[PDB]
Amino acid sequence: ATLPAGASQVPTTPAGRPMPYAIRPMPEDRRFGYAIVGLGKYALNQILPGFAGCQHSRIEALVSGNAEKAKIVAAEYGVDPRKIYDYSNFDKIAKDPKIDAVYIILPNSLHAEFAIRAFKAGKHVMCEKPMATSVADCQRMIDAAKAANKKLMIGYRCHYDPMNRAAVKLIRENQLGKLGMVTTDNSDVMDQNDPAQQWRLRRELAGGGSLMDIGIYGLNGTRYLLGEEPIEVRAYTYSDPNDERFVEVEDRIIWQMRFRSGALSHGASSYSTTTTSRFSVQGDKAVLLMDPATGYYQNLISVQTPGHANQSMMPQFIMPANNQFSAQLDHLAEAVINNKPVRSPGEEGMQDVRLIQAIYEAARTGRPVNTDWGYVRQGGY
Amino acid sequence: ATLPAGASQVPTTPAGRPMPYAIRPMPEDRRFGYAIVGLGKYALNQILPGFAGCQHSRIEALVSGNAEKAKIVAAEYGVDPRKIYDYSNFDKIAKDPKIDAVYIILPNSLHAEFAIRAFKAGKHVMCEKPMATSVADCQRMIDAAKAANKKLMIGYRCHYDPMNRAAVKLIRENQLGKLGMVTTDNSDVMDQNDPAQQWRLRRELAGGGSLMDIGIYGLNGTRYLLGEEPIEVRAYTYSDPNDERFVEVEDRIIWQMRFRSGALSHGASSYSTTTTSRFSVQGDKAVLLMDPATGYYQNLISVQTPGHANQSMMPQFIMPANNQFSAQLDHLAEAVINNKPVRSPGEEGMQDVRLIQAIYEAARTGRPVNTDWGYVRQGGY
Amino acid sequence: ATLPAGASQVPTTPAGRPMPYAIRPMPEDRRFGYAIVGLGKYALNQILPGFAGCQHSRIEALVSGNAEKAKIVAAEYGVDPRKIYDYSNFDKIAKDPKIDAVYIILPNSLHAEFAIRAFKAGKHVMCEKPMATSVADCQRMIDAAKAANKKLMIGYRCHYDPMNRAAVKLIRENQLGKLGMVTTDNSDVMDQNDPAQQWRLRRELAGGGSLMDIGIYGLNGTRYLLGEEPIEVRAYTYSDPNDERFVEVEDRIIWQMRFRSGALSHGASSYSTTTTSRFSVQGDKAVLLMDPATGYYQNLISVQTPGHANQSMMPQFIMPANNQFSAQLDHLAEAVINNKPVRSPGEEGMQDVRLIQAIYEAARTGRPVNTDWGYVRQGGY
Amino acid sequence: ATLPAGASQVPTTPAGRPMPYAIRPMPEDRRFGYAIVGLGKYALNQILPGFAGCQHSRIEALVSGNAEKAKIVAAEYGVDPRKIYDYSNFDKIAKDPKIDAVYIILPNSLHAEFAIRAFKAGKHVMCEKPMATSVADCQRMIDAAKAANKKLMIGYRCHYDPMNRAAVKLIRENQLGKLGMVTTDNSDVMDQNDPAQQWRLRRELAGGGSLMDIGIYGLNGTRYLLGEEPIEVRAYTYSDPNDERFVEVEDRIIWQMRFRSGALSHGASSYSTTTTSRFSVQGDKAVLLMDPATGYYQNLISVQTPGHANQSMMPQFIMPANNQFSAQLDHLAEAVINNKPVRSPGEEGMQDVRLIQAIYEAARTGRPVNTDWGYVRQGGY
Ligand SMILES: NC(=O)C1=CN([C@@H]2O[C@H](COP(=O)(O)OP(=O)(O)OC[C@H]3O[C@@H](n4cnc5c(N)ncnc54)[C@H](OP(=O)(O)O)[C@@H]3O)[C@@H](O)[C@H]2O)C=CC1
Ligand SMILES: NC(=O)C1=CN([C@@H]2O[C@H](COP(=O)(O)OP(=O)(O)OC[C@H]3O[C@@H](n4cnc5c(N)ncnc54)[C@H](OP(=O)(O)O)[C@@H]3O)[C@@H](O)[C@H]2O)C=CC1
Ligand SMILES: NC(=O)C1=CN([C@@H]2O[C@H](COP(=O)(O)OP(=O)(O)OC[C@H]3O[C@@H](n4cnc5c(N)ncnc54)[C@H](OP(=O)(O)O)[C@@H]3O)[C@@H](O)[C@H]2O)C=CC1
Ligand SMILES: NC(=O)C1=CN([C@@H]2O[C@H](COP(=O)(O)OP(=O)(O)OC[C@H]3O[C@@H](n4cnc5c(N)ncnc54)[C@H](OP(=O)(O)O)[C@@H]3O)[C@@H](O)[C@H]2O)C=CC1
Repeated sequence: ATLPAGASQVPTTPAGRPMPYAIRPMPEDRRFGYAIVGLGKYALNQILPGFAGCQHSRIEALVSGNAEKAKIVAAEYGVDPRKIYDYSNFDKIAKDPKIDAVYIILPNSLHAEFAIRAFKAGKHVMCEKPMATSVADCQRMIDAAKAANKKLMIGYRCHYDPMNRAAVKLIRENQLGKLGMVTTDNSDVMDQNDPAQQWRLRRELAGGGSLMDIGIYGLNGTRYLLGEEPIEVRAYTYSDPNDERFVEVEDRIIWQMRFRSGALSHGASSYSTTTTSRFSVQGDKAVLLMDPATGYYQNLISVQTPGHANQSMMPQFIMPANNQFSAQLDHLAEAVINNKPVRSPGEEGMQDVRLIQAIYEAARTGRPVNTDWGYVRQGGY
Repeated sequence: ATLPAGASQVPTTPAGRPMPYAIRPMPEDRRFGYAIVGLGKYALNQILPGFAGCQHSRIEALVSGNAEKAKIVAAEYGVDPRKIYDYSNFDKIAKDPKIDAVYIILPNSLHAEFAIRAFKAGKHVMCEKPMATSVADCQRMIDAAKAANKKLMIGYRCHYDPMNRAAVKLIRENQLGKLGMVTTDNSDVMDQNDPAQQWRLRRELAGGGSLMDIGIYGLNGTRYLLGEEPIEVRAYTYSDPNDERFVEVEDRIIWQMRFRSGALSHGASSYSTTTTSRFSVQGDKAVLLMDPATGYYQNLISVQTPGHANQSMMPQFIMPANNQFSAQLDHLAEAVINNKPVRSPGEEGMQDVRLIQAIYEAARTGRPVNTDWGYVRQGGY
Repeated sequence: ATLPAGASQVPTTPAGRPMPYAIRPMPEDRRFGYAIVGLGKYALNQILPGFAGCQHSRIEALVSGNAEKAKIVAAEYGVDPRKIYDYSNFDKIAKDPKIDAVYIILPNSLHAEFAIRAFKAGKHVMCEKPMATSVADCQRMIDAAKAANKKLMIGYRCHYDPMNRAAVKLIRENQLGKLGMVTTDNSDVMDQNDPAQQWRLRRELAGGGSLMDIGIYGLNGTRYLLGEEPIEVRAYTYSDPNDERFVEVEDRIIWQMRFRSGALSHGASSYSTTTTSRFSVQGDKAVLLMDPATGYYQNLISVQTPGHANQSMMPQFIMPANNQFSAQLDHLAEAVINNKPVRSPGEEGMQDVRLIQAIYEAARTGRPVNTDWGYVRQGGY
Repeated sequence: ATLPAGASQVPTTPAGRPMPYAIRPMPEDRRFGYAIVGLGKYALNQILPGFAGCQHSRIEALVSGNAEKAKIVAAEYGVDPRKIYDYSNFDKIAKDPKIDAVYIILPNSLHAEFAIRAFKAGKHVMCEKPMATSVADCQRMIDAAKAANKKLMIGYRCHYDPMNRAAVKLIRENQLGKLGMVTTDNSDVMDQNDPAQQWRLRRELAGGGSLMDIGIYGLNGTRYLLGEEPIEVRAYTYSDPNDERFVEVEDRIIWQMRFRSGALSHGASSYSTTTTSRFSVQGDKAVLLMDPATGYYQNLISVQTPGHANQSMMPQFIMPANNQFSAQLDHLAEAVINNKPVRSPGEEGMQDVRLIQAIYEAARTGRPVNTDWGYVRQGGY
């Protein structure tokens, strides 16, 4: 009959109106300052552009071994040129109190050194996966963090991704029933002309082939989806001997794991076949399919039963949670500010590395390897 | 047999490496400065966060009627507090030479005044859809732009969206065959408690109901998908008389159009039913389905023939084109810098408004309205 | 620990075992005998092969005007050659008591005559859609059925299709909320070289173009999905004047309807664009998409809300309901045997024909046509 | 302008018309007579109803150990009661010349005996998967067939399924590129109250657990998709020791295979988790997903690349190929009549059984088993 009060009270003249409804995550502050270490592929395509969507984090400094590249990137991102560092003068960030944390986006073998160096500079450390190339180095990093009284977070972006968290939630709410089979597959074609992949062919830098680089998503994913750790592992690997890419590292590897609950998993990683990021969890009541499972964008999950497929993915007009990149960045910031623990700490990063080494041993010996070593996931999956 | 040269030449020591491969759009500059006018729902959720992904644009100033809100937003976005303006002091932006363009994100009826005022201040104008609430006002805005020797762009985000451009491309490449039927549906539930919707219930501010607000996507979309203009239009509208939201404006309206080619279209808009953004184009060789068609995120297109459904949407790891928000922003910047014309100019915005008025007349009279007035789309669809 | 009793009691020697679990509809009898009238496209591809899946029906006789064709078909289907009739000797089926019903699969204009003739022969009549080409003929058929004390069923296969019934169920269970918008589209390319389509180009035989043939699915579907009848109708039609197929009948037609509940619908039919069978129902809580909506096989339904798409279609190993063809056939049989009414009676067939005529009038005059004539759907939708 | 000749020549009077266009497979004859052996779950739900869609086959006789059940089924299917046999009088089918072949749908361990007995009765044999429970028995069956000069076909329904054949075709046309990874998963929850599953828990009757029953789809499928045989196999199995269903047979088993081409595969079968029939083939150009892969109905295939998913499944109005059941039945008939070889012969059935035994050995020993024994697939995959 008549218009509502709020509609009728709007002026036809230019006037100030209130704060609008948020249908997306809005910015708060830029109180946490980061120093980005290693201006490569992941850093420039994903990390550096992910800072804009953060609610509490900011890019404070850059550490790079390419001066011209660093000067360009600093200009692109509004960083002070006086805040550009190199690998030799790296330790001088300890004098800057505006740098709260350090994000190491270097190649695998150089992770430990710079983490440790950052801990000695009194900084918090966000380190990329995989943690280190050895179990001892993972331990060294943890010890150094403890000694410095700083936080160590591993860059497991899937622990902050909405679709992956949705999947975990429904599994935890018993929608699939009793879990018995998990299947993962993660692959992408290795290109040696790409500079980011050049160190990945080198065993001394990478620390392993496809399992270390992308098989780890299927490995870490299996653990968080099941909410448990494997007690036994078995594996096989093969790479074509005439392929020049696989001289030092593995192309394809298949691993099987047994969990205390009775659950089994079979997974694989590949450097020679196209884009695959597919996870499947089988329960007695339903089956969950994640394809794409661990993408940067467009992840989709589906719960299937006979005659039904219930799918979820991000909405078309709203953004109910923030993206995995911005959320990961803000997570360390929030844990530091609020004095809470980190969801992806160094012990979690150490566990994957230890399991990878066990998988590599099982593939090498051809025997099963016991991995029942009592790792307990702090704060849940 | 042996490793490739580039893999073997990588040092095991920390070293500078080259510029990495881009798999996403990287920043270039921030050479084009914008003044954002109207700090509301669209501005705060979509526009302001879309600036980060631009390659040439930057937020230079803010114009708002809410000072406290403006001070908060400026702080969030790094804007100088000295660059915050209000509606009375709006014309003083002419003194600032760092402000290149003005983006008007005000309610429909206030679009013309501020556009004209910005043209008198020597600025380029990006104006939101729908252009104005009258055809004469659209004309006034165009005249003012011409007189100022400035560019006028209407905020049709779908003209810069990758999935929508993909759809146009395949239609143009004859994948559906000879086109004969188009079906569009755009709807969302109108909430009067939301402040952004309060002016939308008012005829004096909005200039029409659902067709003006969301039916325009289906209308503009039909034209770009077909690549032609309608010569005849017919319509019907209904709103429940006891619903307090539809006292001044229309809830539901259905319109049918005829094109010179022989093609027909049937479409509708609704303020009382949930999220629908679905377009369908029927040809004699294939049928194209766009659902979601005009979302902010997650658009998906599908080409169907018997036994087949070929789908496209954005990739999971790469971002081959930029998003619709950032691209729209950068478009005006690029046209100004490179001296090229704008893809969504004022004449295009004027055409939709003229067609909407014709549709409203046809619904009011119950007779068909001839719309064969010789509009030619400059630069294509 | 030990095996269960039933597993342990199975002999290792060849032995008779029980009746197995049905995961599909099993045969019961062949107690209802049908005479198939008109050995054409629908009859030979869909109807005649659909008898095998019936639980109570059988093909008893064939009536055809092509003797050679009839002799071949009878041999294919195991029908007695003595039970083959022609159009002149049609009435002699009254002497056969093994023929319970007659299924008329003739062209539209010949429906009434043969229905009436079958009623005079004391048979039940299953007649194909559309019922007749006139409202009076529909009435004549109904009167004749009443007088004979026989059942009249119209061949609306979608009233016996599992996916279509599933859709109705969820709408009725309030899963979409309050309904406001329905969109239907039914099309297929008309080929004049096909003999089944040759009578469809003739107005005297077909009784109308695309609306009569395939637009009726969208019309009947709208009514059953909404669970109500339209009180007002509006329409437009166009066919290209140089196209030789559309000299007597319509190619494309778009119709809009208003329901007493407030709901609106917009739909269309086409003879010149490819395979489209798409229905969409918009509510305030959710949106239902049926694509394919009225196929012979592979129908799929989807309930969408932001971030979700819940789909249903037939299961991969089980068949919980019978197919639409067999179920339709068995329906008339079951109503006769159990003395219950038919779900798709002649009054329902008469209603569609009356609405089609109203739609044709509205398209011809260009004015809205009131269709509030008090039709009540007996036994529900 | 004017109507076409064929449309204009149609009479308005009842007249005979030609043979219509087939959009589905029509019947030809019933020249091949089958004797169905074992009236159980598969026979009654899939096989017996699949005869109706055959173009050359017919059910001639029934062999069963349950007389009451056999009498009911014969009546349902129109079989002469004089043609009902039991296991003792089985050999008396040699006197009937109307019985051309025998279809053995008995439990696994009883397959060889009845096949051999049918070969001595001068009949062709269609035998169900898995061929036998031993390699020697498979060999005995082959020898017996050779000696009788009769054909032996194994019931691999997926070799006659349209979606599975479509998948093979595109792989063969190089749409995925160079193949490197195959992943299969086949599972369904084992119910001991179902009589069909009671012999499946018994090792003496079944010959193995899940791999023998459903893992074989993933095993046979991998071979036909790759178009090659494995030279090496590795496996692991686990069943919960307190579960009463898995006392004699395996619940879950995971197997990995290596092919001469370099390709790898990882697959699994399960008796304790719900309906899964998912195959994935990874190439360097694209990835193929089959889900459902080996269903009775509704199989769907999808070719994925970044930003694209091209799907295929059966059409909504046409049926371009016959179903897997009817086609399998007609295949043996056609090979006999036309003197061509069978696509799924005994050597193919023997190969799967030999590979299964090798997989069981590898799981038992925990060592890899060489399977490079020179099997050549006759007539292709
Ligand atoms: N979480 C995830 O999703 C992803 C994680 N990553 C992880 O991030 C890390 C970096 O990967 P990515 O971005 O592909 O690598 P890039 O090779 O593209 O970048 C590594 C950068 O580290 C620096 N660098 C320093 N010393 C060396 C050296 N000896 N050899 C090579 N580079 C050196 C260089 O920076 P500069 O030239 O500026 O000195 C180089 O650009 C890895 O640990 C990887 O596993 C990668 C992709 C995704
Ligand atoms: N292209 C697209 O996808 C979309 C376009 N839009 C278009 O953007 C425009 C703004 O929409 P939306 O963001 O929802 O509107 P909001 O109502 O949320 O924002 C409008 C803003 O304009 C200012 N305003 C000035 N005078 C008035 C007045 N008299 N009444 C109301 N507001 C006033 C206020 O800014 P302040 O308080 O700072 O002074 C207010 O916040 C519309 O033209 C709309 O059609 C909207 C959504 C999407
Ligand atoms: N419910 C549904 O899904 C469908 C329903 N139909 C309905 O079924 C009916 C038949 O359609 P369809 O199978 O395509 O038609 P066809 O033209 O293929 O078959 C009609 C048959 O009717 C007989 N016939 C008798 N007199 C005439 C005449 N003067 N002109 C033409 N045919 C004549 C012929 O049989 P004979 O040669 O043996 O004498 C002819 O084969 C129509 O009412 C149609 O609307 C059609 C398709 C689907
Ligand atoms: N290709 C495929 O898709 C499928 C193949 N199968 C294969 O078909 C076969 C039968 O499976 P299924 O239909 O589930 O089995 P069922 O147990 O349902 O049927 C087996 C039948 O064999 C006869 N039988 C004779 N002796 C015995 C005995 N000692 N124990 C049990 N049954 C006996 C019985 O017939 P009666 O009572 O009449 O004497 C019984 O009904 C198996 O080889 C299976 O692997 C099964 C499903 C699918």
